[PDB]
Amino acid sequence: GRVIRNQRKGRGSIFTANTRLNKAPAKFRSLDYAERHGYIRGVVKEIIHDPGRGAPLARVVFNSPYKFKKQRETFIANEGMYTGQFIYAGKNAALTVGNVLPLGSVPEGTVVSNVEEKVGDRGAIGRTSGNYVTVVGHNPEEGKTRIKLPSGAKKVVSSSARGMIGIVAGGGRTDKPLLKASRAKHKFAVKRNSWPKTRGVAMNPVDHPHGGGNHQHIGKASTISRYAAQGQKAGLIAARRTGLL
RNA sequence: UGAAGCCAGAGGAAACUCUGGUGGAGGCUCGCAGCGGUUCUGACGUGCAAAUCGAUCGUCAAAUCUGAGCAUGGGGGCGAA
RNA sequence: UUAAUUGAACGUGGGCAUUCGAAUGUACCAACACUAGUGGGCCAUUUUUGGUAAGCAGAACUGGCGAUGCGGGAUGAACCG
RNA sequence: GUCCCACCCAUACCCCGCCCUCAGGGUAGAAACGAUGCCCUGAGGAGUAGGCGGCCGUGGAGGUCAGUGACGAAGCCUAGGGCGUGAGCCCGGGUCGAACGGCCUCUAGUGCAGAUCUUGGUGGUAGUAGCAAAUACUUCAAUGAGAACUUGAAGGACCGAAGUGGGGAAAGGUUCCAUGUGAACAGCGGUUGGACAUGGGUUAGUCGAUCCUAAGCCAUAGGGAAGUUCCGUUUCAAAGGGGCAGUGCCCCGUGUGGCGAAAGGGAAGCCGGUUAACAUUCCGGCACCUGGAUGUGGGUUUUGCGCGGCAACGCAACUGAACGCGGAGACGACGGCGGGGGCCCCGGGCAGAGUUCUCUUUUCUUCUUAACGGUCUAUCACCCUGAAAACAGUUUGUCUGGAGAUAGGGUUUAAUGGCCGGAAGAGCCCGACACUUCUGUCGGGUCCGGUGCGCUCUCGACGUCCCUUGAAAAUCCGCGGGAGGGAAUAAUUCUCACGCCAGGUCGUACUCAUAACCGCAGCAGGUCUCCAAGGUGAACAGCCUCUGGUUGAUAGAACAAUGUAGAUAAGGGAAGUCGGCAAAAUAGAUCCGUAACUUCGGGAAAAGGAUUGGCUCUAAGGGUUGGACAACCAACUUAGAACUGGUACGGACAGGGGGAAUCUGACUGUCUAAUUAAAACAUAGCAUUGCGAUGGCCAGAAAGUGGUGUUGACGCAAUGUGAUUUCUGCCCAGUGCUCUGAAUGUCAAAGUGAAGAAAUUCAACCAAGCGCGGGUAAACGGCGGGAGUAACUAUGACUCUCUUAAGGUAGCCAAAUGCCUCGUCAUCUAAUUAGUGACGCGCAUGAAUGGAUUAACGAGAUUCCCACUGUCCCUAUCUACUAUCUAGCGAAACCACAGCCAAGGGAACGGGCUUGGCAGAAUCAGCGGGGAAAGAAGACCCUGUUGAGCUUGACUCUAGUUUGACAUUGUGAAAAUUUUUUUACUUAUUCAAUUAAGCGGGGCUGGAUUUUCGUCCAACUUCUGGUUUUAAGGUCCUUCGCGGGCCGACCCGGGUUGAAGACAUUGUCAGGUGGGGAGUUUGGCUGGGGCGGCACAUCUGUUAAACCAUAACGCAGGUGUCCUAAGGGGGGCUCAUGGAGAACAGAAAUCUCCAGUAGAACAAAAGGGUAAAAGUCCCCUUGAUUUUGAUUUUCAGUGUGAAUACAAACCAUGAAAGUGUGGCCUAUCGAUCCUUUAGUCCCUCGAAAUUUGAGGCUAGAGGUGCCAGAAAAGUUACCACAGGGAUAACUGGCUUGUGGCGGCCAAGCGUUCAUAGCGACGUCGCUUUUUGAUCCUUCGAUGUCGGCUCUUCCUAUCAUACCGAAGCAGAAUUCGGUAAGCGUUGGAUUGUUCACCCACUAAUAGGGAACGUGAGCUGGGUUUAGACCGUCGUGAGACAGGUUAGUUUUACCCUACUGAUGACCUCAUCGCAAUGGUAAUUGAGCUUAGUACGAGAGGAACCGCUCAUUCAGAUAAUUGGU
Ligand SMILES: C[C@@H]1C[C@@H]([C@H](O)CC2CC(=O)NC(=O)C2)C(=O)[C@@H](C)C1
Ligand SMILES: [Mg+2]
Ligand SMILES: [Mg+2]
Ligand SMILES: [Mg+2]
Ligand SMILES: [Mg+2]
Ligand SMILES: [Mg+2]
Ligand SMILES: [Mg+2]
Ligand SMILES: [Mg+2]
Ligand SMILES: [Mg+2]
Ligand SMILES: [Mg+2]
Ligand SMILES: [Mg+2]
Ligand SMILES: [Mg+2]
Ligand SMILES: [Mg+2]
Ligand SMILES: [Mg+2]
Ligand SMILES: [Mg+2]
Ligand SMILES: [Mg+2]
Ligand SMILES: [Mg+2]
Ligand SMILES: [Mg+2]
Ligand SMILES: [Mg+2]
Ligand SMILES: [Mg+2]
Ligand SMILES: [Mg+2]
Ligand SMILES: [Mg+2]
Ligand SMILES: [Mg+2]
Ligand SMILES: [Mg+2]
Ligand SMILES: [Mg+2]
Ligand SMILES: [Mg+2]
Ligand SMILES: [Mg+2]
Ligand SMILES: [Mg+2]
Ligand SMILES: [Mg+2]
Ligand SMILES: [Mg+2]
Ligand SMILES: [Mg+2]
Ligand SMILES: [Mg+2]
Ligand SMILES: [Mg+2]
Ligand SMILES: [Mg+2]
Ligand SMILES: [Mg+2]
Ligand SMILES: [Mg+2]
Ligand SMILES: [Mg+2]
Ligand SMILES: [Mg+2]
Ligand SMILES: [Mg+2]
Ligand SMILES: [Mg+2]
Ligand SMILES: [Mg+2]
Ligand SMILES: [Mg+2]
Ligand SMILES: [Mg+2]
Ligand SMILES: [Mg+2]
Ligand SMILES: [Mg+2]
Ligand SMILES: [Mg+2]
Ligand SMILES: [Mg+2]
Ligand SMILES: [Mg+2]
Ligand SMILES: [Mg+2]
Ligand SMILES: [Mg+2]
Ligand SMILES: [Mg+2]
Ligand SMILES: [Mg+2]
Ligand SMILES: [Mg+2]
Ligand SMILES: [Mg+2]
Ligand SMILES: [Mg+2]
Ligand SMILES: [Mg+2]
Ligand SMILES: [Mg+2]
Ligand SMILES: [Mg+2]
Ligand SMILES: [Mg+2]
Ligand SMILES: [Mg+2]
Ligand SMILES: [Mg+2]
Ligand SMILES: [Mg+2]
Ligand SMILES: [Mg+2]
Ligand SMILES: [Mg+2]
Ligand SMILES: [Mg+2]
Ligand SMILES: [Mg+2]
Ligand SMILES: [Mg+2]
Ligand SMILES: [Mg+2]
Ligand SMILES: [Mg+2]
Ligand SMILES: [Mg+2]
Ligand SMILES: [Mg+2]
Ligand SMILES: [Mg+2]
Ligand SMILES: [Mg+2]
Ligand SMILES: [Mg+2]
Ligand SMILES: [Mg+2]
Ligand SMILES: [Mg+2]
Ligand SMILES: [Mg+2]
Ligand SMILES: [Mg+2]
Ligand SMILES: [Mg+2]
Ligand SMILES: [Mg+2]
Ligand SMILES: [Mg+2]
Ligand SMILES: [Mg+2]
Ligand SMILES: [Mg+2]
Ligand SMILES: [Mg+2]
Ligand SMILES: [Mg+2]
Ligand SMILES: [Mg+2]
Ligand SMILES: [Mg+2]
Ligand SMILES: [Mg+2]
Ligand SMILES: [Mg+2]
Ligand SMILES: [Mg+2]
Ligand SMILES: [Mg+2]
Ligand SMILES: [Mg+2]
Ligand SMILES: [Mg+2]
Ligand SMILES: [Mg+2]
Repeated sequence: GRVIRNQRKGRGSIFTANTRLNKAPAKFRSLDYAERHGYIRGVVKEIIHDPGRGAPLARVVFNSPYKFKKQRETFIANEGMYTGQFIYAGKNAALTVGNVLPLGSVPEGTVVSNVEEKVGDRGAIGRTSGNYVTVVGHNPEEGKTRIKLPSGAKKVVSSSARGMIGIVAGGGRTDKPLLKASRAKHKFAVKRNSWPKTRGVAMNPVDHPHGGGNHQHIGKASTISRYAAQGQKAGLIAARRTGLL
């Protein structure tokens, strides 16, 4: 046969992300002396919409402690933030919504967002609309914190990893039906070229593992081994189980 | 054609319910150009034309149409298939 | 080989002559080398198998057409001369 | 039928002549000869494939002819001649002008009729097809040889502003303009031209490019790659940019390139005039921007950098360094509203033109004001006073207001607004005179209002939509900051006015299309955009007109058929047809009325009605200024009423047919460009799967490489189903996926141990995988039989049994899924294989391979009803353009030669042959029977040791991935020098962050800590949308300076900071996985192939026709084994059976006698053979051994298998003769290579020797059953090539089982009676309208069903004519004879042939003509490609299973036919008639007659009239149509 559709996606050139309207990426400011021992204060100048994301962004302005300049930086806004709010980031920052604190200085049971797996990786976990990370417990003997991820998985990260108190803004987005092929089309038009999807079972054998036959059907099981050879993975890859839950 | 929102009046004990306006929403509707190409299985079929012409027809505020610049190159691309 | 110079096989020396042991013909002496084309066949008298039968399918002997004209069967690849 | 005479003629026979071939003789003291000759004799003569011999011809080479030739070589033409059997040679005549030939050898690119041969040229067709879309031209004159398509004037028309107009972008390139023109081109002409020839033509500081960046591309640093080069665009880089006087000295630095838009961003030009061709470009006037210099005036300043206002802010200036902050550039779509420019519209006035029988103070035209410099206003908004409920202000739209509204007073962004300048001096319009041209002069004027849901552009404030929020950069400006500098006698802002200089380079013409672009072209196609008048009208709808532009497309004459386009038709109204295909009908606006169903939104324009013109009126709906008023303006909309008319009025144009249902998809949307627009795809909704970044999915040869990702589970990635409602059942055995392994199995390389001299071997251990075990079906998928049973019968709630992983649950159904099947019942109709509603043991329905139901929607499929109609009964008529004739111009396909038939034979359907019929020049218009007409080396089928696409558990591999080992790979500790395990370290390696900014240790400050002095933690910043920078100061020096050092700001270590860490990673091997990918294969025979079978290696009998040989998918069978005896020898005996007899005992037990030719046995099929044996029992043995030869059968006299007779050993047996080299004989089986064994006291390892190891020679075994021996799965309905009529599917040909039809006999039936009418059991035929059988023709194609239309033929006669017979009284009916003259229907269902009904009828007979008839139609079916379902398959896919959508080409050629002319015999009129054609048909009323006949019922016919059905010819008084 020929190269199937999911194989062509890795080359790009029509499958790359559309990012003309996307300005500077959403991430914390680089860890520095001010945040490691103390705190620094910033002002939420304005809350903006970032195409293809679904959660609003907030541009916060800080003061450079060395150069007499204002460092612009785009965070991910939480439910409650507003323009003119003062944002405090550091070890000694107060525990309020929108403040950026190390996870080791935050009590168990809290709710944080934009958690970083590694110290300095400026934001990795809990960044979509209604998602958040819960601090399960501490372990100060070696400086490690046990968190719970939006997927329901527990994980242990460094107690020096940062995070923003609260819940990401825009929650409940996926609770409204799109109702229209347009609404799906406009949703993906600013993200990438992945809509619509033709069904593989409706293709020809040259095009897909499912194609062909005098009836539209899958000849073999839709469950595909974990180590299939890059062109066989056209189903439920490495399914521990199938069927209705 | 007439969705939210808004104005006035009426009925009821209340819950609330009616009437007349205003408003101008919708991958709404008739329909011209554009776009397409259902039927006549019409014309032509050494044609005007290596796919056109006539009537009839589908859509017509949008998943509509479109120019230029750019990208994807052959067991490769691209495909609402 | 035999009981055996008894046999078996092959011979020397003699005898039988061209009537040398039926007819007819010899208008086919024998051997060798190298090589071509061919390796779809078909028809008929007689015999004969399968089949209801076939201008059907398959065999035996012989003769023909293929490769072949000529006179006859008006006409015809095979019939008659 | 037979007999007898004579005669005719074949290439045969006889004689003779001649040619050639073959054979046999003669020919030298040569007077003797192309001796390769001559003379004599005899016989013979066909020929494809093929073989051989001799000769002829062509281009060249050597020799020779003392060769020919300008007094004419070669070539060419020549119904002139000679020679040869022939290929050929020679000569004469004509043309021509320079070379050529014979003979002997040598040599070769050496001989053409074909190859759908190649190249070039030329025909018939043929003066033929044709030059027919876009409404259309006519008169006069000039030019000219010539005028329909040149020009001027006049008339008539068209485009009708989304144009046939005026400009451009792309593209083209001189097509632009003038002058001239022979040919060619402009498919007719041409004086004309986008043609040809010669010249000319494009002027920019202001337009565009140039500048910026976007998507993206390419350098640099680096890293890969054998390399061409790939990645990389800010990285793991010592990257750059400015100041002061070719160098010196300073300051900053986070970061350091280019290309990429003539539509994006952007400094700045307008008006008038001017050329044959340019204009925002030239000329005149009047401006603007940028850059650089620099003067005057003005402004500021003698305590140095302006004043005014409460404020919003203002003014002509009014310092401002580094650094920083902000704005502009800079942004979506849509809606109504308001302002402005332009256009349109309505008045009045000044001028001009048109009309003027009459009328119209009338109809039409001009009445203009640019950039730029000011000045005065224009929405929002903001400021001051003040403080609101009785809430107020306020928009078309409901927003604002104690966060300050109303009100009053102000500030300000915004001009395409008014006024002034520009500027009337311009332009324009009139009138009067100049003039030879130069085109000259003069005068007057160039005005004032209104209206609007008007159109277009633009601006502004609001509003709506988004899980959609709708570019960036160059560049410019403002502010914060306060560096430096700056006068009191002159400096200074050169953000004020004026003054000075300069603005480089390239493009610039023209078309922008029914003739300048692309399509082979001057092609009805395609190609981006701006401006957009009047009327009607809702309207850039259609129709007509103005400005502007065309009048270009071969023309003239007639008006035949058939056409194409436009139409109309009486009565009926789908009866036509597969089907209402096509057409008709409805249609605007206002008022009324509107159902089921429903997701409550719709359906809905449901359905269905009424009105509509003109004229005269009336009323309502406003604005402005002055206090329920008065006066002056305004243009549209609505409503009411009289009158009126041939009751007509959306009068043209424009403009929905509707309803009741079924199947299917929810809807909007999309695709097979050029046969399928769909039920297919998509979609929202639902569900499942993977993944927490050292990750998931994917790319790359590799990479310090990349996409998702400027991403982080409400995300990305992979799938299935397909809105809503209601549900989504059971099964984990099979195949997949997944999880754990404690586990015992299998188990690679490396490593370990043992043996050995070593190579090497062996053993243990042994990762992943497999195996084992669990889960998983919204994973792939699957979801049963048999029997009995209820008080009529029937059925089976119930029971029994086999069996599965589970046995189909809820639902649904002859459904797009049901064969039987046209299922059964009901409804629909007169009639229904159609539709609908039910039923259900459902071949083969069924639940996200989704089940059921669904409102709305559908160029989807289907049925019915109403309306409507030429679909039809049944045709007719009209118009335009063709066809037709003419002038001009002028092809192509096709073509062996050609063109009359009947029959015969023939390769089985002839134009040619044979026998007949016949047959008379040359033609024109039609036509579609034939030329098995043309188009294409059949696309169906088969063959090929020909492919390709796709699939998979085919064979062989492979990228990738997983696991193990070794290297990278280092340093310690702990237990059990080194083993395995754990643990620790950083420097290798890896990852991340950052402008490498603050790390580790200590000190200082504080508190609880034991207060051990000596322990742990902190150490500036948290009511607010402000600011933070170019250090203040302390101390020491100093030129006494915002000068210099240290501190301010603790010391030390130079590890930038974290994570991971000898594990990842990387390199090399090894095991697994791996249709993701690659290569290849997928036997043969065969009454076509596939399925079936094995007739593929072999044996017996028969076919087989008396030696042997001999075929078929002929007949009846067999083999792939079995046996230490069932082999070998010897001896004794006789078997199967029958009779008779003996206790249990009998039909069968064992014993005895007699008879018993084999009727038994001999392993196994059958056939031979055998009796003191070849059978049976007993005794002894291994001849079933060794050595090679000869022979036989199949046969090539090869192999294999098998067999025969000897010879030489060693044996066995017997007293011996003898016999024994497997089985009584005919079947019982296997090469090369490789491996292994036995033997060879053997040979070799090639520098020498020994021992292992290896290789040799002779003989076996391991096996090829496709058996003389390849290692091998499918599908193609997406398909391809070489071929085949060696071979199927359709016609024809032979045959006739089968189908159909007809005879003979006579058992019976018929009241009795074989034969009125039938006729069983038998039996003989005929036809080719059924289907078979066969495979002769056609595979470089004969268009393959039916229907429609039309002609003709047959008889085996349904009706009609005339007759015979009857179980014929009449009537009706049945059988038969002549006879094919003449008829044999309209419909429902089905594509149907057929069938089955309704109805009429004299009757509703059967057939043929290539299953008549596709250059006659249609395309319903069949019969490609799309799609759905059921069953089957793991899958790709298959299905004479069911559905839906799917391009039907060419006549002008010859003949045939239909008509029409026509030469010759002088012209003409009037006639004859050979021959050819021939045409009529049937029924009903009255009378006969209620009569004959007959017991009633019933019930005729002949004659004679009167009409009507079908058919035929003609006609236009009447009616109807046109
Ligand atoms: C089947 C097995 C193998 C066979 C033999 O090795 C086959 C060879 C044949 C030869 O021609 N070359 C081929 O490549 C393989 C042998 O004879 C059999 C007994 C046993
Ligand atoms: Mg498909
Ligand atoms: Mg595949
Ligand atoms: Mg399909
Ligand atoms: Mg349209
Ligand atoms: Mg069309
Ligand atoms: Mg057509
Ligand atoms: Mg034609
Ligand atoms: Mg575009
Ligand atoms: Mg041979
Ligand atoms: Mg032959
Ligand atoms: Mg002969
Ligand atoms: Mg002789
Ligand atoms: Mg001559
Ligand atoms: Mg000369
Ligand atoms: Mg040659
Ligand atoms: Mg030649
Ligand atoms: Mg030739
Ligand atoms: Mg030829
Ligand atoms: Mg003509
Ligand atoms: Mg034409
Ligand atoms: Mg327009
Ligand atoms: Mg234009
Ligand atoms: Mg010109
Ligand atoms: Mg011409
Ligand atoms: Mg001419
Ligand atoms: Mg590069
Ligand atoms: Mg550039
Ligand atoms: Mg540009
Ligand atoms: Mg011009
Ligand atoms: Mg000028
Ligand atoms: Mg001042
Ligand atoms: Mg901006
Ligand atoms: Mg823009
Ligand atoms: Mg002015
Ligand atoms: Mg200007
Ligand atoms: Mg202005
Ligand atoms: Mg517009
Ligand atoms: Mg120009
Ligand atoms: Mg121009
Ligand atoms: Mg131009
Ligand atoms: Mg134009
Ligand atoms: Mg062209
Ligand atoms: Mg071309
Ligand atoms: Mg109007
Ligand atoms: Mg109009
Ligand atoms: Mg024309
Ligand atoms: Mg009919
Ligand atoms: Mg198509
Ligand atoms: Mg179509
Ligand atoms: Mg679908
Ligand atoms: Mg091993
Ligand atoms: Mg294991
Ligand atoms: Mg199913
Ligand atoms: Mg004939
Ligand atoms: Mg012929
Ligand atoms: Mg002849
Ligand atoms: Mg003849
Ligand atoms: Mg014909
Ligand atoms: Mg014709
Ligand atoms: Mg043909
Ligand atoms: Mg062929
Ligand atoms: Mg073969
Ligand atoms: Mg192949
Ligand atoms: Mg395999
Ligand atoms: Mg750092
Ligand atoms: Mg393959
Ligand atoms: Mg075969
Ligand atoms: Mg055979
Ligand atoms: Mg014999
Ligand atoms: Mg014996
Ligand atoms: Mg032999
Ligand atoms: Mg012996
Ligand atoms: Mg024996
Ligand atoms: Mg062997
Ligand atoms: Mg063989
Ligand atoms: Mg095929
Ligand atoms: Mg097939
Ligand atoms: Mg057949
Ligand atoms: Mg018969
Ligand atoms: Mg045949
Ligand atoms: Mg044949
Ligand atoms: Mg054929
Ligand atoms: Mg042919
Ligand atoms: Mg034909
Ligand atoms: Mg007869
Ligand atoms: Mg027939
Ligand atoms: Mg025909
Ligand atoms: Mg099909
Ligand atoms: Mg299946
Ligand atoms: Mg089929
Ligand atoms: Mg006659
Ligand atoms: Mg008539
Ligand atoms: Mg009349």
